[PDB]
Amino acid sequence: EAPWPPPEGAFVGFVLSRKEPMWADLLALAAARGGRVHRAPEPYKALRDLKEARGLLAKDLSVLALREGLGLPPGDDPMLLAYLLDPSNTTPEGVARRYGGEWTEEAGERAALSERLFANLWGRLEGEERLLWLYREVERPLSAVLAHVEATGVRLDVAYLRALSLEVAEEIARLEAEVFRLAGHPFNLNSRDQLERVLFDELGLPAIGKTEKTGKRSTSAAVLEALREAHAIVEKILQYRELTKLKSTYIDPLPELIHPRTGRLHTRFNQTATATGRLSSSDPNLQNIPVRTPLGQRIRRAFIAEEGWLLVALDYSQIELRVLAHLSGDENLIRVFQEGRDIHTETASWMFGVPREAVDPLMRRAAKTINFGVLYGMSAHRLSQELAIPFPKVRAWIEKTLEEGRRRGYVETLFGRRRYVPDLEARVKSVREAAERMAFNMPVQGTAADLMKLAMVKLFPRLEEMGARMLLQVHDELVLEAPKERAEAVARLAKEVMEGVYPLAVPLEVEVGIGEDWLSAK
DNA sequence: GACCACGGCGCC
DNA sequence: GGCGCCGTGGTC
Ligand SMILES: Nc1nc(O)c([C@H]2C[C@H](O)[C@@H](COP(=O)(O)OP(=O)(O)OP(=O)(O)O)O2)cc1N(O)O
Ligand SMILES: [Mg+2]
Ligand SMILES: [Mg+2]
Repeated sequence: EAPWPPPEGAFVGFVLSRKEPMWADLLALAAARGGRVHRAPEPYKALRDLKEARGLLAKDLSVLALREGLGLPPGDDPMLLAYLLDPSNTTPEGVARRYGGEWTEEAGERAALSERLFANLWGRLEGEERLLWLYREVERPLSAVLAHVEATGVRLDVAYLRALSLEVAEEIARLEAEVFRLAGHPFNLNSRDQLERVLFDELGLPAIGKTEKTGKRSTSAAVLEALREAHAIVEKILQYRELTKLKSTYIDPLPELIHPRTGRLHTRFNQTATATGRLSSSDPNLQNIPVRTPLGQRIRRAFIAEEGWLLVALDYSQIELRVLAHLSGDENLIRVFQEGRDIHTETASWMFGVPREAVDPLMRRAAKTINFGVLYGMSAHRLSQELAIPFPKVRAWIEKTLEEGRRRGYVETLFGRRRYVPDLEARVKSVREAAERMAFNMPVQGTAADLMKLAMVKLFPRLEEMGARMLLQVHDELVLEAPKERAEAVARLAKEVMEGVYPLAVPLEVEVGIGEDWLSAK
């Protein structure tokens, strides 16, 4: 136990008042390096002395430092080491629980824990050349990028959504008071259980499905879809569900999350939260903003650009199909993208009996579910009742992947990111085949996730040069903010960085759009 | 108050 | 296939 400050290169531990770094109060700050722990008398002032956030959850402390106008980049983070060893290492509780430590709530102990866990995990990673490359060239630099992204935030049209809330509210009351009419009485329409009784016991409607854990009669949209004119109350419920979902999740909560000092909405990009290597967004999740329905697009317009700036949206086209062509090597699927063909449009045109010309974007979005559904083990049964109906060596790669997965316990992406799928030899078929679907999907979704992470690493410092910002990542999409006078060049540059991030056997192409709001930018 | 399981559902 | 957040119903 030594006096503050710590020497250069120590591991940091910190305690927040809450999980969100942009809203957190730094309750404590400590450091550790070689037999001693440096606890800070005043955590906020002690931030100015660190050159780097090195330790567990490094990005979170860096985001809080950017909130205070401090350039404190995140460095080594044992969480990132463990996540690359096994993507089920998602929390500091589990990592310490598994590699020799205990995740307490004292800054000093967290600094010493970060020191012990780094030495241990870094030891496990010796000889893992491809995972060390993913750590040095992707994940660790990415944590720095995501640090500035989270601290930047996005502009939100608050007064607009407040006005939209009143309009959506009264349209809800209409659908409700109606549902109560056909029901003959009032009840909590939000109550999943009360609805079941009204539908299947009082109205005697046929129960088409059962819930997973409690065996109750389901009221999901898919079930009600088959009842939407066996009775009229069903159609109103679906429209009621859609409205309350968007109002309670987006319209009302988001306006209340504008940050005092920045005046913008801030999310968190979790780097060790998925089994495939994707990022996740939380508090709030900005990777699930509505876009499907008209009302959803109304909400999407609330995401606007700063005055004098324009949003730039970039999105890889048919990304996982292009990745699939490279992973399998299918000459056909490879040649498909060499002719500039679009599978989502070709599938969407059989679905709706419409030529490729008049294929709207709502029926091609439906083709993605079909194409990617069919691709990853979709049963012939479920395909029937949603689109309303009664590539040779892809399979070769699937089996090669599953066989190798069974032999070594893990599948891997193009760059070597691993996911462990132990149930590939389970004796219960359903458990085995579910694991199989998880298994051969990971290399396709993870490679696409790798390319995107790697693109962000290469693009971000270029954006700093041009005075542009990186606002959001949506799996295979980037939302940037650039000054109006530079938006066009920024769009052309980012388009170029993303398409040539890591050449594949098929060209990567990116659709790009510019607009004052998120909807006009796509 | 907190946390939880569940059904349900928004997006990729 | 991969996520996170919703209200409800529930416990502590
Ligand atoms: N149901 C889905 N299932 C998936 O697995 C994806 C994965 C695979 C896909 O390539 C990737 C990015 O999604 P998207 O950008 O929306 O789809 P794509 O990149 O292939 O086609 P794009 O219109 O941009 O040319 O997420 C998406 C959907 N959407 O329903 O969406
Ligand atoms: Mg795409
Ligand atoms: Mg996309």
